[PDB]
Amino acid sequence: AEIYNKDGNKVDLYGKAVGLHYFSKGNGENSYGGNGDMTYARLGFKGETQINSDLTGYGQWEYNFQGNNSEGADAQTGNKTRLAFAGLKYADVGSFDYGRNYGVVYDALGYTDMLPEFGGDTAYSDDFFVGRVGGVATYRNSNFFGLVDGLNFAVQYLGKNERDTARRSNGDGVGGSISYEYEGFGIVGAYGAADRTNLQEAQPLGNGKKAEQWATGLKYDANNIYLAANYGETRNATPITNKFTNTSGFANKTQDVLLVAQYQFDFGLRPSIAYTKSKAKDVEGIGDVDLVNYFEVGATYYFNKNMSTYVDYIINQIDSDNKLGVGSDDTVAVGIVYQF
Amino acid sequence: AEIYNKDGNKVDLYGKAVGLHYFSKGNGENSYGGNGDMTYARLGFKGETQINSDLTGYGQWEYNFQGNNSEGADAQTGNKTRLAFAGLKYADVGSFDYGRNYGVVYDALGYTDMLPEFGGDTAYSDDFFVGRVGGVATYRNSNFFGLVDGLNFAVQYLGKNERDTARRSNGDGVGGSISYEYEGFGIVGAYGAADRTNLQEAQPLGNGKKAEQWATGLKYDANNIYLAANYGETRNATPITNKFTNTSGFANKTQDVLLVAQYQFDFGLRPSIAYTKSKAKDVEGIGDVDLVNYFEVGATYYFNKNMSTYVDYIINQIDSDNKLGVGSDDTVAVGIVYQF
Amino acid sequence: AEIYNKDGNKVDLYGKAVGLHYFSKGNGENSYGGNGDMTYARLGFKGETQINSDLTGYGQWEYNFQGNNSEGADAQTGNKTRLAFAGLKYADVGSFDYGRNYGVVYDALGYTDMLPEFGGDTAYSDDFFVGRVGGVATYRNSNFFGLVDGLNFAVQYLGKNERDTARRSNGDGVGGSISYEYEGFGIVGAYGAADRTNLQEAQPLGNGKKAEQWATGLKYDANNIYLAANYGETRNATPITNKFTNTSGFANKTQDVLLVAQYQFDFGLRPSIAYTKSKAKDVEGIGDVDLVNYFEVGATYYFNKNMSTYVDYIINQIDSDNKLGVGSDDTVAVGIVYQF
Repeated sequence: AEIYNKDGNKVDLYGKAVGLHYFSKGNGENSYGGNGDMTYARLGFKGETQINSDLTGYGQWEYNFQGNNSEGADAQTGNKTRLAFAGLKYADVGSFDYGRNYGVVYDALGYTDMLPEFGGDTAYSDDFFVGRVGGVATYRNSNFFGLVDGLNFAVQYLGKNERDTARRSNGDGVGGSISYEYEGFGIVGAYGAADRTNLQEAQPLGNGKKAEQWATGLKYDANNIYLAANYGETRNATPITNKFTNTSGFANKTQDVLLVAQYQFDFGLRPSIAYTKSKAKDVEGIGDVDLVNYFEVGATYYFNKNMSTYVDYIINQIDSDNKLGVGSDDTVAVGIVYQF
Repeated sequence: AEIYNKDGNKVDLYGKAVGLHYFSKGNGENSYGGNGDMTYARLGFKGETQINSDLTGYGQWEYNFQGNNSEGADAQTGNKTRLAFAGLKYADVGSFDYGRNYGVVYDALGYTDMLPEFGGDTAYSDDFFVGRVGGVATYRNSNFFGLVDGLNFAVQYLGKNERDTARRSNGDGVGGSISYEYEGFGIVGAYGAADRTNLQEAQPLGNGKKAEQWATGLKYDANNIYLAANYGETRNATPITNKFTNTSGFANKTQDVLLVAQYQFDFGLRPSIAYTKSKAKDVEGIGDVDLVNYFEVGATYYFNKNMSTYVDYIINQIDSDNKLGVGSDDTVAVGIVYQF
Repeated sequence: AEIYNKDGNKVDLYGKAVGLHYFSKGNGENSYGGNGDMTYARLGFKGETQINSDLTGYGQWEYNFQGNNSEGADAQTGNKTRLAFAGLKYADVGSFDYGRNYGVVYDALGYTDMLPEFGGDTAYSDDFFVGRVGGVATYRNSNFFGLVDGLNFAVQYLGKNERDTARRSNGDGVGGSISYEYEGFGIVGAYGAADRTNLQEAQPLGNGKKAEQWATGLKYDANNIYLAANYGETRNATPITNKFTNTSGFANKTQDVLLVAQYQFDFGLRPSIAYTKSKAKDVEGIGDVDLVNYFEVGATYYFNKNMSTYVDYIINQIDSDNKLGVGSDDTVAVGIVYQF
């Protein structure tokens, strides 16, 4: 909600309280999304100041407060800053920002990250260019310097992040995306490569000294209809764990597919149908193994722009004999959202 | 403070900075409330949107930031989300919400949870239905579908919460309350029973496979006067610890009494007089033991709706030979509150 | 930004998103400020209510959210509440507040704590009276009860804080400051002494049962010019660590000097030139050792009151043979700030 706007500076303080519950059989240990209370809230701010007619400065911060912990020792479990960056946009020259933000490959994966509760399985956090990462400098251009309507691109520099964990670490890298949007249609191409850290290389699964990720996307977004598809691959970038051996590392290779079809009725109901499959190739020891594989059926009902509720149902196609231990059970999520 | 209100959506961003200090002799280890700096702040939001004339959606989140930690490793000690839920209210049919919220038995204990700094001793957190808990779905009805002014009720479904700790855990359960309010008077009855988790049962103190809590309350609230009384009992629900043995578990049984009398002068001064006593019965090993037992004398002075200060004084009646190790010393709390 | 103001109560919700990066050679282990992403954000509130013409109540809370952690286990690293206090100001009688706030000696050190990114090296946190500490009651008087324009003073009572760490602990103490400001000029004197805790005394470095800190400051602040200088000393108060032995404690004695000269051009550019040197004396084992020693050259460019960027460059004068292991490499900080 825009709580402030004076002297060319406008601040939008936003947030949401999400009452959420997952239903899966057993201890949800073998299910797709788990089981139980998953309630949470978000708080963030987006600021934008007009320094003059061509120049705009802006900043954004977003935080995640879990609502399913006790007030005891586990109280902070899952809390984290999702985004934190500042930047400038100049006339038709482009924008530049730095901080914790979305990797450029997400410029593609965003196409199908539209499910009510699940979806966007390949857009992992602190995983190079596919989701939110820290220390990325991003330049973005719209309408090719204003010369070509609908043609945009971006280049992104990722700085080394040597964390205590191989999963949350990364070396230096560069990535970019090019997308084009013409009347309801949009097509995107995104790619990034980076160095892997010592610790990443010391891992049992995955082999290489460079991580890569690329994805392409296609969409039709107009007339209440939303159809989107993504296809991408990765080398030594996707994190995996052998639940049996309790081993961990990255998938030498993956081929990922995501499709989504939804429709927005005028009365508020937005049904969703999706399909996702991510398969790893050459996993040291297992060979080829599916990591994600399911159908989704779900629906969101918007009471208005501040209130909604939904049910997301995952029909897991993973099979009980999956070599890595990936769960095969279904999961149903029900949620009630208030937001501003 | 209502910082936003447009298009049927109003957001109230609220909070407070509480400069607080406890005075108890010794290292406050044997006193009622401890000793030293207890400064803290709160931040939360309450949103409410009119979806149409009969339907209202709403949400709320509240957080606790301790102000008495260092900027070092202990910086997060005591921080936590207190409430996080979303819901809908429909005409005279009732309201329904889900998330981290207050158990239904608190519909009763709330009567006497009015002391300046202390009080409300039996309304523990993550303790079934008496205080704030996670994963509770609550239905509330006001004025019996609009047919009976002053007659309200509520039913609440608590979902299993298997935490790493027996104290912060719970199995499934149901609870409800019925209350009636007629011209300054109010009477309430509340009750809930739930399953105890494996871990709760593996504890040294307390024996059973079901937890129960009920409380009744009576109050006279009008003419600057506030008198209230609560009486309730519990089975295997109240957490206790033998400081000697360093043993822990739940009280097989407890009988709790709370009384409160206060008066609000027109100039801002609100004196308080209270009495609290919670005694455990059949504690495995000790027999009957008091857990809480004191008189309170205190006062709050309101400068206005945003500023106040108070002194709360606990005259501990617990005795030095208390079998569980419960402290017997007095405690005086002084505080200065700014809030919005 | 003042988001609320009605009925004599005004709330200012403020914050900033700082995209920040440090450049130092090596693993920045031997450099002055480290190396890598240092992005962060701040959120806080300052409230003030007019209780009547002479009386004002107020409160403030400020938090620090690190933007350079992963969304993993390290997500909370560096997060903390910086300030949390409430108070009252009465006519010309003075103000009084309690909570986590700045020690009185900072009334002096504040003079030179003006560098774009670094500086203020001696104003440590949870270090008695020099920076932010918890549990301090502060009385401040302006214009000597309104009888002497420009003459102010303050006295501060620090309550014992026995933390798990010798570095973040303190015993009781008192401190005060007196300052005078006449037309661009300002002079200050500040001093405080406190008890050291058992744990502080059990430390390998430093010897005494009382901690002291005093600093004097002088400044010329007017005509776009800002020149300031501080000189102060301390006994058993400054924390130090022998990187070789991995020993820790406090410096028996230190003599600290800080100078700063800056100029604010009308177009937005504010160049900075500074010099800092803190040397410890009688360190048990080493003798005399520099703790801080460098020149700073830097500049901030203000696009407007909400947006700025800067480069701060530290020309470290510490030498590679420094007995404590203090780093000798240079550090360059670049940052982009959005704030409201």
